[PDB]
Amino acid sequence: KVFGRCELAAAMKRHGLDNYRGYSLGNWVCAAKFESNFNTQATNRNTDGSTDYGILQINSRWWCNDGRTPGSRNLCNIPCSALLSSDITASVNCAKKIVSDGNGMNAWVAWRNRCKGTDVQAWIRGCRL
Ligand SMILES: [Cl-]
Ligand code: NA
Ligand code: NA
Repeated sequence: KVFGRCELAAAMKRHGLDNYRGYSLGNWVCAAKFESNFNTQATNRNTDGSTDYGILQINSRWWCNDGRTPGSRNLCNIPCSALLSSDITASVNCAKKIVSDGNGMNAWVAWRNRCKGTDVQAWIRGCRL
C-alpha cells in the first residue's frame, strides 16, 4: 500500500506514535517519506547482507527474521514479511522498541540526514487529525 501523507499521519496517531518518546508526529511522517516514500512494500538490501523492510525500513540484522541474515537478532520477534503489510501495526510496534533503545530516532539514517533539525510539523500541515 502507498499511503497518502495525511492518511499515514492519521494511522500513526491512532497507533500512538504522536509524541512517542518525545518525537512529534511530523518526525515519524518525515522518516516514512524518506525511508520508503510511504510504500509499505519497500525493501532494500544492505552491504552486510541484511535487508530493510516496510514503511520504516526496519533492518533484519537486529529487528526481524527474514531467514537469510545469519546471526541476526529478531528483537521484534516477527518475520520481516509482516512489516510489509498494508496494516502498519507490526511496523509501528517494532518502531516503538527501536526508538526506545537509547539512540532515539537517530537509528533511522534518513531521519537523521533529512528530518532532524527541520520544520517537521510541515509534514502534518493541512491534515484533519
Ligand atoms: Cl540519508
Ligand atoms: Na520491495
Ligand atoms: Na536479508
